[PDB]
Amino acid sequence: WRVRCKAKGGTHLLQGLSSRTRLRELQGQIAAITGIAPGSQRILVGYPPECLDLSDRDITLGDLPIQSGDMLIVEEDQTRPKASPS
Repeated sequence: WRVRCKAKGGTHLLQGLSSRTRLRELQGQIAAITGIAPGSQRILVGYPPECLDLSDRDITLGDLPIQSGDMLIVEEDQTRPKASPS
């Protein structure tokens, strides 16, 4: 799943994502790609999102509205554990 992460600086193409990729794997890659900590980003999709609360950690993309090449709007709330430039 070559998912289109809409974030700061523009789109970011996240490969490696399988259908059964968990929350901590997904938002974990996002924290490495666009640098947005899992608490500063929310899972919003291109089609009208219901502002879904990810109330788990092992929860997969098959349960979540992540699709193959979908527009995931990764926001930046700014306030995140900033102690490193990388």
